[PDB]
Amino acid sequence: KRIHIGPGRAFYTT
Repeated sequence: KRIHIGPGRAFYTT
């Protein structure tokens, strides 16, 4: 899995 949340960067991927 890989979850990433930056300045409005919805990079949520399970």
